[PDB]
Amino acid sequence: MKKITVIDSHTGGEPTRLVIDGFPDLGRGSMAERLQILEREHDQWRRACVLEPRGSDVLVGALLCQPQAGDACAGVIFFNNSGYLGMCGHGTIGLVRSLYHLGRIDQGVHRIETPVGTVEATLHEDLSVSVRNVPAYRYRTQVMLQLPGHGKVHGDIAWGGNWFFLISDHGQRIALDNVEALTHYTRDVRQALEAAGITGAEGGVIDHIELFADDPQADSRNFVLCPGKAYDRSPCGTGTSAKLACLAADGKLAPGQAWRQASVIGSQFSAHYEKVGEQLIPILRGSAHISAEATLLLDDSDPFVWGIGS
Amino acid sequence: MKKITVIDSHTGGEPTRLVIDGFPDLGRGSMAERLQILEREHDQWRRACVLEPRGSDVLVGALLCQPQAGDACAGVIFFNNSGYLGMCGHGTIGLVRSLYHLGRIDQGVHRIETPVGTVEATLHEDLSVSVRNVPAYRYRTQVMLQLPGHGKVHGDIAWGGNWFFLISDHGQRIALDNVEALTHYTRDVRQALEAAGITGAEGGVIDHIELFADDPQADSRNFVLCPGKAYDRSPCGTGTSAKLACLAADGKLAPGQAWRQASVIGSQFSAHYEKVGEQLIPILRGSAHISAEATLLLDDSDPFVWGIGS
Ligand SMILES: O=C(O)[C@@H]1C[C@@H](O)CN1
Ligand SMILES: O=C(O)[C@@H]1C[C@@H](O)CN1
Ligand code: NA
Ligand code: NA
Repeated sequence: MKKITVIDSHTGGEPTRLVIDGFPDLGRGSMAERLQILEREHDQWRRACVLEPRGSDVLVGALLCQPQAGDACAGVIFFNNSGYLGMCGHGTIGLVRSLYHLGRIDQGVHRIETPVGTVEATLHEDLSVSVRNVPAYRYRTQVMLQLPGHGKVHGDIAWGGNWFFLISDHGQRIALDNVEALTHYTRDVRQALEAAGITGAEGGVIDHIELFADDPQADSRNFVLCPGKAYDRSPCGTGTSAKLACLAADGKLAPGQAWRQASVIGSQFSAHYEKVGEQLIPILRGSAHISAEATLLLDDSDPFVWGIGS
Repeated sequence: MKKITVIDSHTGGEPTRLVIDGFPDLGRGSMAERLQILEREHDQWRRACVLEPRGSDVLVGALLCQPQAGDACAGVIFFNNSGYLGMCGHGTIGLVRSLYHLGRIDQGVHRIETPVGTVEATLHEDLSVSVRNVPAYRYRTQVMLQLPGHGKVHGDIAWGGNWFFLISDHGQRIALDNVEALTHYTRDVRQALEAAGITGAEGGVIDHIELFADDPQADSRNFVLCPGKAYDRSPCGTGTSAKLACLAADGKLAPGQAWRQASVIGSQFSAHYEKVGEQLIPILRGSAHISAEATLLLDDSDPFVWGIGS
């Protein structure tokens, strides 16, 4: 009956469902203001779009919006199985590659509005996309955490467009064949954070957990638990952004130096940061590929028209 | 680049991806013969169609085929994240509802060829579908199984279009909020069957495990572990077929008597059986709803064009 028109893509294995038509009107405010309206009045639509049966727990959605600023090519709101994101590095790369597929933009530099500020994406001749993210920073370093299964760990708390807890001394094996244990470990970590009342700046909920390890073919490999407990198949743009701020603050990466980040499934991003005054600006480069052109159909007779689950 | 045209639907929450164009030609043999060719020569296409990133571990695929018999409206081969199915009740309901969506059939009686025999589907005025399945039977009864860490259990081995092990005395709580434990439990059951060399007839691999429990609004509620370790969101057509055979053999359900089966997520099928000779014929009725019209796009520059995973 009701139709939602989408372009599905993935960035290093992590899917983006770009909604290009069919969602409710959210007005003409900022992306942040539109997010509030989307969540308050139309959250069932998020659930229809990305939850089973028409989506999956893994899926991240991106609502295409007309931006406020005249020099912006687009605005976007990102969401997942549990709620709403801030920025989304993999999804921005997906958005830009999808706009190109639609013939709406060409190669070159594009400004994209998001609920956490405007980012600048460059669509290259090889169709990869560089994202100049919002500023990233470390809020707290080596925060101690007691994990009943494993004992103490230390993690950094940092902002890369979403809030992250970053751990290196976890002692877990990071590989696709181990995502079940990795998922349980990171869930135990988030539980420990909540118990100890640990947050980011201004009580920011730390809803992403990332583990880092050495890799024979990159600078690092990671595992990232997302807010709704799915893992990120990509190297995580905002998560890697947070990582750059931590490396920089520890004296381990200077402006302009390349950092290659592999994901739990082996996909890679390249990144570096620039300094503009006091601010650290992460720049991520990766590729998205188109997965499908789809029209979701919302049957009013379907008991699960607005999604399965709690 | 390459395109696969599909109709996505779901039956009681269990998704079916009906491929209506784009797969390789499999010749003009029986559905069983075409299955052999699909698997040996083109298994990468199953993977692109149903695995991440373009699919999901939950997804069951159905390749629409031209049938051999002039009185048949269609042939089908069903597949999932691990390999190939025999019959598929939820998928047959999805197929028939999808054919109606495409305007290719109207209400009435339709014969569908599958790798395990021809089934008869009736599309009703309310758009629900009754499936007269292939004959079902119980092979062995109350087979004792030792479960390390759980206890010992007893199960029936029965054929309902696929091979099932059916357990009542498992002591597990069947509900959507417990699928993690239920998945681990049923995985342990399959491991135990393999350890003991327990099979169906002619060494048939028992690749579906189902647990049954009482339900305040149905005759029973089940949890079904499918061959690739995902659970069936639906009451499971072939699994419920096998259940009818066991109930009949135990003197607990007579021909023509209704049996209401609820799934782990609360969706329901009604079923009964008829007798033709020694043969027990399961008849399942349920509804599918269309989820999406999609064109999957297979980019040759995509490293995961043929799917992620082992
Ligand atoms: O690439 C990113 O930034 C996002 C964050 C995750 O929630 C999903 N991937
Ligand atoms: O309904 C059925 O018969 C099938 C069996 C499972 O593999 C998936 N659903
Ligand atoms: Na390395
Ligand atoms: Na009951």
